[PDB]
Order: sequence, then structure tokens, then C-alpha cells
Amino acid sequence: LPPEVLAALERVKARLNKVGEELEPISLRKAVRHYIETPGKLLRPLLLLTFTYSIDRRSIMDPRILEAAAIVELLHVVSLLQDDVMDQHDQRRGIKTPRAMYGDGRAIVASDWLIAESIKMAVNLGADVVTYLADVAQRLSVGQALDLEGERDKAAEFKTAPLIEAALVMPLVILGRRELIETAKKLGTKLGILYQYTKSIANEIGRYLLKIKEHVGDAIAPFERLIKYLIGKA
Amino acid sequence: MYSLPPEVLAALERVKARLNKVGEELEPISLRKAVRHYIETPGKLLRPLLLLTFTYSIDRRSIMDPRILEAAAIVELLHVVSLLQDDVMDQHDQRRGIKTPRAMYGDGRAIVASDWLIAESIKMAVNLGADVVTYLADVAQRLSVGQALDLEGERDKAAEFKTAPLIEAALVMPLVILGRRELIETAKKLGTKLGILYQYSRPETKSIANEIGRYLLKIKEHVGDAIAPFERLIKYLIGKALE
Ligand SMILES: C/C=C(\C)CC/C=C(\C)CC/C=C(\C)CCC=C(C)C
Repeated sequence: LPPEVLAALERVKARLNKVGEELEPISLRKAVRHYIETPGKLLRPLLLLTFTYSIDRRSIMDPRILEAAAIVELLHVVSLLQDDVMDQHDQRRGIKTPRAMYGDGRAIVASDWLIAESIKMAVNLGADVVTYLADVAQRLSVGQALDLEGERDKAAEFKTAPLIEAALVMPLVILGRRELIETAKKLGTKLGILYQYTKSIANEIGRYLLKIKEHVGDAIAPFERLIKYLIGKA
Repeated sequence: MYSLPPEVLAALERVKARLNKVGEELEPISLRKAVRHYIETPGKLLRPLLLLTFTYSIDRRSIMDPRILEAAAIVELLHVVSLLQDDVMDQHDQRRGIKTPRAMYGDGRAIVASDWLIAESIKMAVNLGADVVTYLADVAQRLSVGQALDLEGERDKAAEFKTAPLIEAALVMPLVILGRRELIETAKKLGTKLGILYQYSRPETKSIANEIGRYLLKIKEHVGDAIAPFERLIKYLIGKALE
């Protein structure tokens, strides 16, 4: 990716590394930080920073944009911790989970602590951002309930897609480019459904990328590559 | 029982009505049932009662303010979130002769329901301003730390973080909303002690009731006899704790 995005991503990583740094008791801090400290892909923050750079290169190092990327990664951590408890997971890709190592109680309380932290950070981004994240959370909750209730098809859109779309929507709300929201939402949702795993899914994504390109033009390159590259995997 | 103003009881009915709207048409059904369980089998509505009674004593006209009614409902929702999660952590299959949501649907739904409620409360708090939102998130983190200390076998340090933070928010929210910051410090002390005392439902217990009396006295010096219904309520809660 572009050097500027990589640099942004480093600030985000440094910001995430401070979360819970002095949290007490220690059992809570470890449960909170496990998924911050274990090596991850940082898909969501990356999608957000690259989408920003593509739409407004100037705003890449904007403090609100960096904080938003951190927020979306913290909400992803909350989802991991909760899924571990829902599904009683002992491992997540070869690595023992917080619930396995520290109990379900600590895992739950750490997700609560992180939701509050996410909210504290979101407040600075304004009321529209806070309300939107809360709507996102209610969609994820509904999806989990739908899955527990035996409706994998109805739960597909609400299962993990909301965070991916939030990665694309937050920068739009923050920067004021509301005209791209409806498409960014649509794309994020398709990207999300694809992620859980099918030919025309990477086709629509192609179209929505098209519409977006008709708005920002070629400045969309970096983001198109990432999507396309992410597209190739599937 | 309750010797409180009919205006406070009336406000409480409107809070009950607002709470009855929460998650009304929510799907799926198991989510709706888990979410509304502790709202339909209602408790003593102590947290909303404290907020409303305190508001009435500081500013009587504000008991009809939509923001105050919303704040009362939010404090009850967070209490409901705490019940749902506590059911799961302590494995309660019944909570006062009634099957708990975790027992009926499994731990997953209780947790998810709590998640939906946290989100719903944030949505409601946004309408009350950034300070309310920030404050509630700080309350949430304290509750978290409190519960962690518990699980950690640290009842000592857990005393003030486990439930007190919500009792405190019942008194501090209305002050923030009405911009009466001068009383916040005392409201926090008072609320924290009331919460510590109310945790159980002896030597120290009276030392605590004495401290509360002094915080009440400080509020009285500030608002005069208008504080009387709140004072009766605190003395009543103190009473049962000492019974
Ligand atoms: C027994 C008590 C426990 C387990 C703590 C429950 C945690 C609660 C009730 C707080 C949930 C609220 C948040 C995580 C964020 C709330 C912030 C706003 C509504 C602005």
C-alpha cells in the first residue's frame, strides 16, 4: 500500500497499544488486551484508512480518522470476545482464547469495558457517529440471535458485515461526504458476506467500486487494489 | 412503604410506560423475550425512583422534563443489563422465583440481549448530550472493574464498583442534565455510600448511615426543605438496610 497509509496504520497500532495499559485488576487487563496484543490482520482499520486516503488524501492523518480506525478495531475485539463466549470457543486459529484462559466472566466484563472505551472515544466524533455505532451494535446482536435461533440465511447480513461497513461509513460521516454512504454501505455489506466464507458477489462489489470511482475518480486506486486483492482471495 | 409525592409516583408511571416500549417489535422472538424479561417482571424501580425523587427535590418542575424521564429509563435499562450478565456469570436459573433468560435460552441469548440493551441505552443517552454519554461510559467501566474484582475474589475493593456506580448515576445524571454541577461531588459520595450500604439487601453500617446523614445535611443547606421527600426515601432505604 501507499506509504502514507502504512504510516497512518502505525499511529493506529500505537494508539491501540495504549488501551487498557494500566487497567486493574490484571486479570481484566489481560482479557481486554489479548486480541489487541496478538498479531492480527487489522482488516477493518486498514479498510478505513485506505478508503479515507482514496477519498481525501489530506484527511489520512486527521485525528478523528485515526481514532475512528482504532474504534472499529476495538469493536471487532468486542465481537471476538463475545463470540468466544457465545460459542464456547477454546481456541481461535490455534491460539487459546481469553475465555479459555481466564473464564467467561472475565471475557464478558472485558467486552463491556471495551464497549465503554469505544463509546468514550466515539463521543469526540459527534452524535451521528455515536448513534451509528450503536445501530451497528444492535445489528450484530440481532444477527447472533438469529443464528442461535436457526436462521443462517437471515443472519448472514447482520453477522459480521456491520463492522466492515462501519469501516467504510465512519470516514464518510466524519468528513461529510454523505453522498457516498448508500454505496459504501452496499459495498461493505457485500464485502462482509463474502468474508464469512459467490461469483456475482465479487461482481456487484465490482459495480459499487465503479459507482464510487465515478465519484472520486482514480484517486480510488489504492482502495480498489485492496478490494480487488481481497477479492482475489475468494 | 413509600411516602412520596404523587408527582413523583406519576413520573414513575410515565417511566414504566416508556420502558414498556423498549424492544416492542424486536425480532427474533427469543431476543425480544430475553431483552424484555426484566422489564415486564419489573423490580422495585429503585434506581428510577431515586433519580425522580432527587430531581423533584432539587427542581420540582423538571420532573416532567422529557430528558429526566429518559434518564430514569436509561438507569433502569443498565440495571437490567447488569441482571442479565450477572445471571450468566453467577449461573442463576431463577431470579426471585422466576426463570432467568439464561435458563430459558442459554447464555448466548442473555449476553446478546444485554448487548442490545447497552446499545439501546447509548442511543437514548445521545439525546441527553455528550457529558451524559461520557459519564455513563465511565459508570460502565467502573461496573466492569467491580465485577472483575469480584471474580478475582476481591470483595473488599469490589464493594464500591459492583453496584454503587448505578445508584450514583441515578443522582448524578439529573444534575448533569439540569446543569447543577455544584451538587455533583456530594451526590457521588452519597450515592456511592448508599450503594455500598444497599449492596447487602453492622458496626460499619451505622458509620455509613452517619456519613449519609452528613451528605443529606449538605444538600439540605443548599436546597432547603424541598429536600424532604428525597430525605424520607434515603432514610427509608437506610432503615431497611438496618433492619
Ligand atoms: C453485575 C454488573 C455487571 C456485570 C456490569 C454490567 C455493565 C453495565 C450495566 C454497563 C453496560 C454499558 C456499557 C458497556 C456502555 C454504556 C454507556 C452509555 C449508555 C453511554
